[PDB]
Amino acid sequence: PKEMLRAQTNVILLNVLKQGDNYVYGIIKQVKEASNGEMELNEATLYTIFKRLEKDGIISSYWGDGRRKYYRLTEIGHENMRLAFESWSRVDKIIENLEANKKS
Amino acid sequence: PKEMLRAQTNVILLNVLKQGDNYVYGIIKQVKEASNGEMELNEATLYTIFKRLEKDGIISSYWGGGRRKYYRLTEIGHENMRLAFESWSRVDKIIENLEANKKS
Ligand SMILES: COc1cccc2c1C(=O)c1c(O)c3c(c(O)c1C2=O)C[C@@](O)(C(C)=O)C[C@@H]3O[C@H]1C[C@H](N)[C@H](O)[C@H](C)O1
Repeated sequence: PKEMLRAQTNVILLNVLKQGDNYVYGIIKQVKEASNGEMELNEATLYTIFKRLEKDGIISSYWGDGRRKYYRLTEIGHENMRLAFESWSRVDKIIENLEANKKS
Repeated sequence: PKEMLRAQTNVILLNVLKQGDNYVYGIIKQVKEASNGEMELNEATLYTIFKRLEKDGIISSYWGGGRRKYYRLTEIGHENMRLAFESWSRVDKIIENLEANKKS
């Protein structure tokens, strides 16, 4: 489900930045390690995805020394991630009740 | 965030059918109870989603002391749920390794 890799990739990316600001080569690098080599994200997509988020104010960009472009999570970024994790937590619960309410 | 509520609703409906075949009013009830009244789905929304899923072969329908239309998860349905649940566990792990690679 190609809309789902979109989300999965977005989730992982968001988590990398919540760790701390980072640049694309560093981001692809960290992800490939944490996935023990199974996931190589492509620049075009990271550059592609990163445009949407800054467009929506979830992340912002800044140049740091040696000079590479760095990306950081904004507050609306931190907030929207919190709402995401919490809503999805309620979903976990709804589903768990369904399973439990099943056995009864 | 309406792209995420739609995604969440699809998970729940799919997980209801994974519990067992059911009709629309039956589904709304089970969801209302598992969410202690927080997620009250209306008919129209389920018909909308079920039309898409049936078109994509994820679910099918058949007739069941009153006559009800029942919906069922197809064989392809279960398989996508396994691939989905699995791809999503892989993501969880990746994120733990990112956090692990952080401290380490
Ligand atoms: C931090 O959580 C998130 C934060 C932002 C976006 C997301 C998620 C998220 O957790 C998430 C998912 O867990 C799943 C999906 C998803 O899109 C997201 C996000 O977008 C896709 C999925 O909806 C399917 C089958 O289509 C199910 C899958 O849930 C997993 C875990 C569920 N609790 C449940 O067990 C389900 C069966 O598989």
